[PDB]
Amino acid sequence: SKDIKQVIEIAKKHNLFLKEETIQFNESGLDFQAVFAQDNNGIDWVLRLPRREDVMPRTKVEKQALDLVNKYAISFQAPNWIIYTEELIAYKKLDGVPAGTIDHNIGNYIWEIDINNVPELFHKSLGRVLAELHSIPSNKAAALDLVVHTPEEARMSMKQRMDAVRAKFGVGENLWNRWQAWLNDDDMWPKKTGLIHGDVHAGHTMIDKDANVTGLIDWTEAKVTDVSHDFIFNYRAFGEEGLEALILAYKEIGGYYWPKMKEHIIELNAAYPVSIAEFALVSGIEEYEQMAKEALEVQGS
Ligand SMILES: [Ca+2]
Ligand SMILES: [Ca+2]
Ligand SMILES: [Ca+2]
Repeated sequence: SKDIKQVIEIAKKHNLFLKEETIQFNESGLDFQAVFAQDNNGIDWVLRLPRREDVMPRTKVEKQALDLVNKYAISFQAPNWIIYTEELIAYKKLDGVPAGTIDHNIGNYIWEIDINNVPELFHKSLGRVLAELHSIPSNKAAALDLVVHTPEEARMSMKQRMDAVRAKFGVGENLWNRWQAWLNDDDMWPKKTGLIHGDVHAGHTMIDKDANVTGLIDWTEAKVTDVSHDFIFNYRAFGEEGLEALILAYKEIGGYYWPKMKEHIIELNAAYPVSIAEFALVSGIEEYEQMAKEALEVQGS
């Protein structure tokens, strides 16, 4: 209605000319509302209409990350914010579809990944993608505002996050002991860091009809750190088998490998309660405070 033209008008002041009749809306989170549309050449676009000021400084890092990945990576797509203003952020839609279920819709047509029948190409192509991504020059990231860890900084970071969560909620004795055993085991910790995506899940992985990964979306957590974060999805969704398949493909295409790689990722998975507790602190939401204490194995009732 009055919204549609408003979009058409905002587009014109940024040199983007749309077909009024193709527009679809999507999630309007705390920060922006999303719009789908075609331009007059038939190309599909994603438009973000901000609904809060500070949209520039909030997105600066993600825009730097997206520009870096676009410059260096050629075996997968990432959003390329070729309109980047206070009024409008817009990019050409990536190829393919997000893996997994397509929620928030009528009908129940597209379902979650079937772990009994994962195509081998899925793990192989994700290993290709992560190996290329993690090889992007960290020196170039360091010239930007991204967080850049050495391997010792990544280890210290985990140590510090664990201490901060313990100070707020406490942590069960056996779990704390397991976390500290991991932190103190030199053989577990990688001796290299690389640029990660930082938010790898099924819904952030774009796939083609053969389940080849063609792109990744949602890059707000990108940083140079322990690459192990980007293997967690495979372990949680596909078990040890899917984790091992991804490690093998990554290792074979030339990604950094170390002998305790798989065991380290599983210990990092066992530190998931740190992240639940961090969200409970940041959000203040009672449900996640409850979830954080059970996951931290604090004796409850
Ligand atoms: Ca490209
Ligand atoms: Ca810097
Ligand atoms: Ca109870």
